[PDB]
Amino acid sequence: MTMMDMNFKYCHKIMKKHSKSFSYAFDLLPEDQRKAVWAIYAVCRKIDDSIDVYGDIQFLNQIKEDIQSIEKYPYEYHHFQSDRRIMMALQHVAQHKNIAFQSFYNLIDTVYKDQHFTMFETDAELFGYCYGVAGTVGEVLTPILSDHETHQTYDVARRLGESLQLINILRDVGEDFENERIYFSKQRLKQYEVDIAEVYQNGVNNHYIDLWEYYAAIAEKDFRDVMDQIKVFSIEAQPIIELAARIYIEILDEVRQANYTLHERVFVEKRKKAKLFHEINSKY
Ligand SMILES: O=P(O)(O)[C@@H](CCCc1cccc(Oc2ccccc2Cc2ccccc2)c1)S(=O)(=O)O
Ligand SMILES: [Mg+2]
Repeated sequence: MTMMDMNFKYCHKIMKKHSKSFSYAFDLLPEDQRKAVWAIYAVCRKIDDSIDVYGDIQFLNQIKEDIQSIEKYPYEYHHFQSDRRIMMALQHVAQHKNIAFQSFYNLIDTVYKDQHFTMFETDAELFGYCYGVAGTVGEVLTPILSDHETHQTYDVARRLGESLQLINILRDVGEDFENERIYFSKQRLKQYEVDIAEVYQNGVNNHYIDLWEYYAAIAEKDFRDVMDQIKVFSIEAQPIIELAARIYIEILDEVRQANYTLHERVFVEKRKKAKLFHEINSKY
């Protein structure tokens, strides 16, 4: 094992620990591709979690400055300020692939802003946030997942990221509420006559179910559009992306089966992930 191998193994550890779904699917990529995906995942995870290290922006600004140094001087040796293992891996990736650095900056900007979180007035703001935290990641992954990137490749990867984030939101209503976060828009909450606090206390009702399903239908339509355009991705990535998306969308059914509970995090068991791999692997 080389030093650079050690860096990518650490990135792999982070991904496996935090997302059983995405690790399960993306670990099926060819070696060079899955290592790049691990490095991208680990950078994004570190960004996502940066505020709680100290309680402020300091680690986030370090990550940002590390990414900036890679962008400006990808073939120079850097003394990284944040997580060296991850940044060395990211830099290695940057040497071989055309990374959308502004997408990392858009994600960092979204994390900074989230410090002053106020509820989304409209769905447009909710979808802007989905772009910021997940559509951005889709854009970063695009050159890894395709041979010849076009605007469509980015569009589809963006829509995928946004669909996956909306599913995450739909899974985590209760937990987010405990953490003083509600992601459904004020406009829709008012239209559907839903008070998340009231529902967390008293259980589901038809108004809440209708609202949850309104958003679930959006995620499902997004998912279908991505599947319909899956051929933007390289032949090797196509089944992996399909698997990842299918495993993640199965979470919607898990929520329904658990009666839309606000009090546990539902999950797709490993054996069911394998069932989906079989179905997809057979298709290809
Ligand atoms: O904002 P937090 O912190 O609440 C939240 C942070 C997570 C935000 C998010 C949600 C969903 C999907 C995302 O990225 C993708 C976009 C397009 C395609 C694939 C992927 C998955 C992927 C990422 C990298 C490498 C491989 C796979 C990102 S959380 O902690 O994970 O829930
Ligand atoms: Mg969540």
